[PDB]
Amino acid sequence: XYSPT
Amino acid sequence: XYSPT
Amino acid sequence: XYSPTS
Repeated sequence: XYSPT
Repeated sequence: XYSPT
Repeated sequence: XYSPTS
């Protein structure tokens, strides 16, 4: 994996 | 990822 | 790859 931006 | 069976 | 430059 969980890695948004 | 690695989830067999 | 993953190079999120800013």
